[PDB]
Amino acid sequence: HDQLHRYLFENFAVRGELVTVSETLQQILENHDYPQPVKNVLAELLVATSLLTATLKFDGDITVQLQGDGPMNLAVINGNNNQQMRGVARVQGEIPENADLKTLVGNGYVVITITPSEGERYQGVVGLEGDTLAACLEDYFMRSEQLPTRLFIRTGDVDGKPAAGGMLLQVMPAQNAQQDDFDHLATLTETIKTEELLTLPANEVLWRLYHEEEVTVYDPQDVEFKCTC
Amino acid sequence: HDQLHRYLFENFAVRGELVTVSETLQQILENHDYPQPVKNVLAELLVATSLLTATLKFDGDITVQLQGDGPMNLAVINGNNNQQMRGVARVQGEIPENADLKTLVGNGYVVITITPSEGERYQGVVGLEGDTLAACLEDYFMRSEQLPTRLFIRTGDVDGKPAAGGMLLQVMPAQNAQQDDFDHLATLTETIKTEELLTLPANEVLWRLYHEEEVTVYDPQDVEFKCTC
Ligand SMILES: [Zn+2]
Ligand SMILES: [Zn+2]
Repeated sequence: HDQLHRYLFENFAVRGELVTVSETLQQILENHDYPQPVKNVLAELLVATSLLTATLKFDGDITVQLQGDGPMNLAVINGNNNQQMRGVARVQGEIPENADLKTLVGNGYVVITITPSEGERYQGVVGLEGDTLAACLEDYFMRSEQLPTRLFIRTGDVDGKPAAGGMLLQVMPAQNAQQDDFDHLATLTETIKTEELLTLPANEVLWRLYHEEEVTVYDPQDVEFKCTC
Repeated sequence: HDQLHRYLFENFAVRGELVTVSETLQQILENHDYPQPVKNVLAELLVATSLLTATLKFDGDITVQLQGDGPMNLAVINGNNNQQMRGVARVQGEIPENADLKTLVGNGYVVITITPSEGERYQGVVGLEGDTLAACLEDYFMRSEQLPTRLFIRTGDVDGKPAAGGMLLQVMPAQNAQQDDFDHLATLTETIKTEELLTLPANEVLWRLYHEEEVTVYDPQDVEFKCTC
């Protein structure tokens, strides 16, 4: 059906997504004569990328790429915020029949590149260590994103043709947070002078800036030098 | 004073942090004979890293590094979740008197490496394009983190000695979100069978999994192939 559905669990403050991408998948695999395991990896990257593309806050494109020292040294899917997808895989050898994700890629990484329509490019990387792509990607999110995130990816055949789908769950940012408010806190915070920040006690810096707002302060943490003597 | 303070704006659901890091800064600059602009860059990276280290959800360390083709080809600060900091800068030439961030580093990048005590390493990168480090880092966050984030960094001298400080604002993850709940949604979501996901209509997949929860569904998005014919 090739559609991605967005939904919100009102009571848990968690968003979810579901995508089945299979007419798109066929156009991506079409006339490349990819062996089977390669076909599956791409079907999986396709779902992953489509699910991530939907979480984008700004217009731009995202690429989720696998590269390594294995028979399949490259697999990539690139998608934009309009859900237009494309990709390829490069093979250079020994693809065993029941290739593993680790077997296909070998020693490698999962590289995610986010290019905003406006601004500049960002790229993030984690070693490929999970057994599954969904698992590798959750490793990436766990280290790079505060909001807990889960990915579920399925692939198989339907009507003898390739088909795949997947779902995502991500904690939402607090309801309370208004955009104009956050911006106000920031503008306010920027009125801090170097001298005030560097010479006055912490509490005073805080009431001088935020006495109008309700603020809970926690126990401070000593910052110290990491010695080698 | 070398302490980092955490606080929460109860009504806006935004967390904030404030750090002054100046006895630590002296131990980092001590006996390296760094020119002035280099001293400042490191004071700035020190505050940035200390502010980020506090946002860590798990134990581990974080490094914020600048590398480029300028007189100061390398500057790094590494900190752990216990706020122990360390670092260096490598100079290889022409540091003009009033060196720019762009002047010092030249053409380069901001590289952030997050190494969990347990798991594996993650690294993210953006080109160095902002005029200030705080600005470069906000570029990084804008592309890699859903939760809006702002950084304020100040450096100067106090008692003739080097001193620096900074503050952070970050939207919090929704209050509603319980950990055990998110986990329940996930376990539930994982009971989806490939065949159900790939053969059944989207709505049915959703009520079969989530009929007990209150769920708002939004208009689907067509996923399509990006053509070149
Ligand atoms: Zn020492
Ligand atoms: Zn075409």
